[PDB]
Amino acid sequence: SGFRKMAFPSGKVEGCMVQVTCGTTTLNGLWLDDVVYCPRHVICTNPNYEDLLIRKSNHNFLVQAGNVQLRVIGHSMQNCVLKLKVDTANPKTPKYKFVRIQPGQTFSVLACYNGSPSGVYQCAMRPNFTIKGSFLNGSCGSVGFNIDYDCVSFCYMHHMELPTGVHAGTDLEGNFYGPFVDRQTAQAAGTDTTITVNVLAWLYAAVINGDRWFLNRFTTTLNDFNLVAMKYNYEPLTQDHVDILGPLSAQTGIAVLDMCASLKELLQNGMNGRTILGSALLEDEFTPFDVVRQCP
Amino acid sequence: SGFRKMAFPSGKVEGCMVQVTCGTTTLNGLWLDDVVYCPRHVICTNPNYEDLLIRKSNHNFLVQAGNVQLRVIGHSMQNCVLKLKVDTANPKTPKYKFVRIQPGQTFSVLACYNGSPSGVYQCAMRPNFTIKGSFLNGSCGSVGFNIDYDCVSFCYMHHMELPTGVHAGTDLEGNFYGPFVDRQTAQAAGTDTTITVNVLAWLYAAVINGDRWFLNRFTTTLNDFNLVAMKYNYEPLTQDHVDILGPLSAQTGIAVLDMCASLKELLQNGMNGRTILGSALLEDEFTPFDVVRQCP
Ligand SMILES: CNC(=O)c1cc(Br)cc([N+](=O)[O-])c1N[C@@H]1CCCC[C@@H]1NC(=O)c1cncc2ccccc12
Ligand SMILES: CNC(=O)c1cc(Br)cc([N+](=O)[O-])c1N[C@@H]1CCCC[C@@H]1NC(=O)c1cncc2ccccc12
Repeated sequence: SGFRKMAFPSGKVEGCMVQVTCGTTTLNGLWLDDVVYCPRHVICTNPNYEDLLIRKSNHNFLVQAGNVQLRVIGHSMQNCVLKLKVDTANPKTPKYKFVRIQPGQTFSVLACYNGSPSGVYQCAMRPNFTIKGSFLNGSCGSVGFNIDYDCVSFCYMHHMELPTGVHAGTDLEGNFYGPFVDRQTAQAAGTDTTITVNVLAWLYAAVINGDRWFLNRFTTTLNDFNLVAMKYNYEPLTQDHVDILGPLSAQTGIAVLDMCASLKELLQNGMNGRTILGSALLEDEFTPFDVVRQCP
Repeated sequence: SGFRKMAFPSGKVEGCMVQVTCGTTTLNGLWLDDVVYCPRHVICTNPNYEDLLIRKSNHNFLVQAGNVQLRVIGHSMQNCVLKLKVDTANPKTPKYKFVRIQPGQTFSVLACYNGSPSGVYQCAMRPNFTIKGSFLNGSCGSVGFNIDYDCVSFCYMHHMELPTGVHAGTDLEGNFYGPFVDRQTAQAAGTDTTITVNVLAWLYAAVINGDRWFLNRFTTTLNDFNLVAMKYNYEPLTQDHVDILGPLSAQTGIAVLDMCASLKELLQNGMNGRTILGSALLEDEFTPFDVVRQCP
């Protein structure tokens, strides 16, 4: 029993974190085989990054893996990431993939400073392609990931904090999530929405954990629920969402559109002083997969 | 910016997790130097554990570290933990300590099944000496820990789930936290209370992160605040608590008894539909140390 914001064990990623310094700028890099990946803004001092990199050489990059200095033998840019070829393959390289995630999906973040891991937490990619992380100066180059069997799927590299305190970054191919750029502009997070399928998944987790007070005998139609969703700035629920919630609905015996009638009531009436899984708000940062992981 | 339930990077503990089997019972053990620590209930089939262990031999214990079988060359009991001496020292043993924690303190939990780590999360030791974990059948022997510089301070080994779904266990010397025993009885979690110094720490974290709506111009006395605390089932605030909150009060310029007047108002009036650090409840599972870790 119980339901926590649960990250993947971070060891396989800890063994890949290094420190990258260029000039007076230090941040984190990801060392996989003989390449170190890091944000290209490490080379900054409205820049043209192609010009900035042409003016650099391998010896301008200091890469440290714990106590060991790695010798850079090549450098190149891939979108907003720099690839530093080093003369040593990381012996701790896990089986890995570079995957790009969808808004509404979750991942673990290994926050790192000066190449040294500091902490691990779970995050969701918001509909507006920001993440509500916890990051300080020096955290750039920290990565987000999921782990399946022995395989690390890297999905996020940290680049910046926006004015509202939320975070923006790239996939590991250097392509930003969302309409953001690695320069100082007035860019800001756009309007957001609540991830409906995740709220439903979390209500199923609550039922599995014995919270039942919000249940009722009613069912709704998909169309009528989506009318309520749009009033409350919730994403539309699709038939694919209903299908994805199938296992949790079978586990609890509560049909998806039955649970949707509960969510409609919670949206229109609130909780009347009660809580669900220790929260007085509707939580939307757990996917159906996340619930089954802790509540099979 | 941002504030998350943030665990310590779990790699140093992942390398210590093994599978212990006795008879048909499997759970997790902690392998440090040439000893594997695990819950003594692995030897059960109102037991007398001294009798149960006298009837066992080394060959009754199967210990597997990933794919490698470790040969047990000695067995002994230490309170509610079994110590299995093995013929190989763990080459991945970190610098470590066995520390016992206080109610109100926090730690990271590496949930494990069949000797294999599944997830990492942060937990607090409740005033009633339970933890609100996330644990399933097979999770016994999972451990809780904090990490400081290179040193893992192990503080918790998981033994059982109580009827309300919360969790109970021992320190790594085998001594239970709280009035619990490793037998089936009608034991249940006792009354709990809210950890006041942690709520205050989290209000300081909120201010550091730009949430200021609950602040006011008033201050209270310690005695008058503690009258309100006892009405709302909050722990008394001590002068030592006030001293511990010193750094956060200096960082924000908000005196501790100034913030106490805010907490009094929140307790008496609620939040009027507003939120603090993404919560509509007063959070008490972050220590002052946890706040400074993410909000220096
Ligand atoms: C704060 N400001 C921005 O983060 C920022 C804002 C914009 Br608009 C554009 C960029 N840009 O172009 O990269 C930014 N990156 C900064 C400047 C270039 C180098 C990296 C810098 N950021 C960090 O060090 C950082 C990361 N995370 C959380 C933080 C919390 C507090 C302070 C700093 C950070
Ligand atoms: C559920 N019941 C108890 O956990 C229990 C309750 C009491 Br009262 C006393 C003991 N006792 O004496 O050890 C208990 N341990 C169980 C019996 C002895 C072996 C270990 C057993 N527990 C787990 O496998 C377990 C751990 N965590 C979360 C779980 C969630 C669901 C199912 C099982 C667990």
